[PDB]
Formats: sequence, structure tokens, C-alpha cells
Amino acid sequence: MSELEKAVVALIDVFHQYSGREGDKHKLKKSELKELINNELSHFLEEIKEQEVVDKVMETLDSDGDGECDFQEFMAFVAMITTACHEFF
Amino acid sequence: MSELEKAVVALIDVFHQYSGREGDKHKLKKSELKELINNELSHFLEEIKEQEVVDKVMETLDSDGDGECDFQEFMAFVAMITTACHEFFE
Ligand SMILES: N=C(N)c1ccc(Oc2ccc(-c3cc4ccc(C(=N)N)cc4[nH]3)cc2)cc1
Ligand SMILES: [Ca+2]
Ligand SMILES: [Ca+2]
Ligand SMILES: [Ca+2]
Ligand SMILES: [Ca+2]
Ligand SMILES: [Ca+2]
Repeated sequence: MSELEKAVVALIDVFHQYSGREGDKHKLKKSELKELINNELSHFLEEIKEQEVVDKVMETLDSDGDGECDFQEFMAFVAMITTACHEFF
Repeated sequence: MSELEKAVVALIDVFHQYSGREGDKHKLKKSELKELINNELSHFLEEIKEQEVVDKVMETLDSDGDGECDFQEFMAFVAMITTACHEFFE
């Protein structure tokens, strides 16, 4: 696999590392999303320690309004983070 | 960096590697897009061997109508591919 193909597969891997921890194994509930952000984006995003900030991130991400973040919604999150990083540089 | 962080920067790296070849260093023209797909997506997508196919992929990706694929448009392409790959592994 190329570096791009590996990156694609990594997005899938990381999503499932967190979505499968609790409840719906195909979606990130708030607790899972918080853990993903604190554990996997510690060099890009400030550590989340407030429940408020959890609720806001999720509210931003939850396009279909079911209260969790599914894969499509997570992809939108990755695009936000990636675009932000790109724009920074 | 984490697995996810490495993935994020890989997307930016690969886009820069091809967008910088010709003309606007911050956008992919048709030839650059063809080269990225053929060289970096060779395990995922059928090799592009015809102009009609290149034209079509670019038209699909070119949301802002400027004839090229910029980073945000490329990110949309990555989302498409990743979603397709997700369904495959599922
Ligand atoms: N493959 C590459 N191209 C590549 C390789 C290694 C790289 O290392 C870095 C990773 C992350 C950052 C970084 C800047 C920054 C600014 C503000 C904030 C914030 N949230 N206040 C967080 C931030 N994190 C810097 C360098 C970067 C690219
Ligand atoms: Ca879950
Ligand atoms: Ca949702
Ligand atoms: Ca270019
Ligand atoms: Ca464009
Ligand atoms: Ca644009």
C-alpha cells in the first residue's frame, strides 16, 4: 500500500478502535469521542476535560441528530482537522 | 505522533507531492490528479488510462468550478474513497 492507502485504512482502524468500546459498536458516543480526541489527537487538539466541551464537539459533528458520531460524521471531523492543519501551514 | 495524526499529515503530504508538479503549486490539474490516482491509489482504484475518465473524475471533484482540484476538494475525494473502503471491509 502507498502512504495514502495506509492513511485511508488508518482512519477506518482508528474509528473502530473507539466506536467498538461501548454500546453501538458502529458509532462514537460522547465518552468514546472524548477518548479518541484526548488519546489520538494530543498533538493537534487541546485535551478535553470538560463535559461541556464534549457536548459541543458532538453537537457540531452529529449531522443526523442521533446523538452519536457515525463513520460518515467522523470523516467530516477528519476533514475539518486535516483542512485546519493544512491551512495553518 | 499517533496513528490518526500520521494519517492526517499523510493526506496533506500526498496532496502536496502532486499539486506541486505543475502550474498552481496548491492545486491539482488534470495531469496531476491522474498521476496521484495511478501512483498512490493503485491498490484501490482502476488505473486511469483515458482522458475521458480523467475529465470525468475532475468534473466530479471540482466543486468550485475552477477546473482543478484544491485541497478541500481533495479531502472530499478522500472521504469518498475511505467510505467506499469502509463498506468493503464491512
Ligand atoms: N508528515 C508531515 N508533513 C508532518 C510531520 C510532522 C509534523 O509535526 C507536527 C505536528 C503537529 C504540529 C502542531 C502545530 C500546532 C499549532 C497549534 C496547535 C494548537 N492546537 N494550539 C497544535 C499544533 N500542532 C506541529 C508539527 C507535521 C507535519
Ligand atoms: Ca460505540
Ligand atoms: Ca449521528
Ligand atoms: Ca499543480
Ligand atoms: Ca476546484
Ligand atoms: Ca475551493
